[PDB]
Amino acid sequence: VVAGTEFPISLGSKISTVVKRPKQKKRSKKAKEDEEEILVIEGIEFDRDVAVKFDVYVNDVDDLPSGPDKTEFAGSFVSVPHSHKHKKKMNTILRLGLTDLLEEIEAEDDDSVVVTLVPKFGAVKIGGIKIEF
Ligand SMILES: [Ca+2]
Repeated sequence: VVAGTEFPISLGSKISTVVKRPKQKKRSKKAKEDEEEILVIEGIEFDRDVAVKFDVYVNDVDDLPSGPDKTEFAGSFVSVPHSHKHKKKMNTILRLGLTDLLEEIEAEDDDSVVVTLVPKFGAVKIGGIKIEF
């Protein structure tokens, strides 16, 4: 488990972190219900000649971390190795839709969720994680 203020981090192993839902959800959990709630993984940085892949999962913040795995796949970041005429590195972002996922895991009443990042290959830095509309 990693605190939100621990980012930026090097994703050398599987990590999880508690991510707050958007502020409007605090007063009314159905605020902005016809808009997609989006998980944003910011400041993804790596050398372009290194293949990168990490997978993203979400679980209910109230689950026991010492208990069985209840994580739900949300998406993946993939980069294929390449060269670039004036950049050694790429600095990018990943956005994943959460609205259906939160309904499926039955966490739509919660104010935060747990986001797990699972590195598969490649050295990569993660700048930050947030949820917004
Ligand atoms: Ca819950």
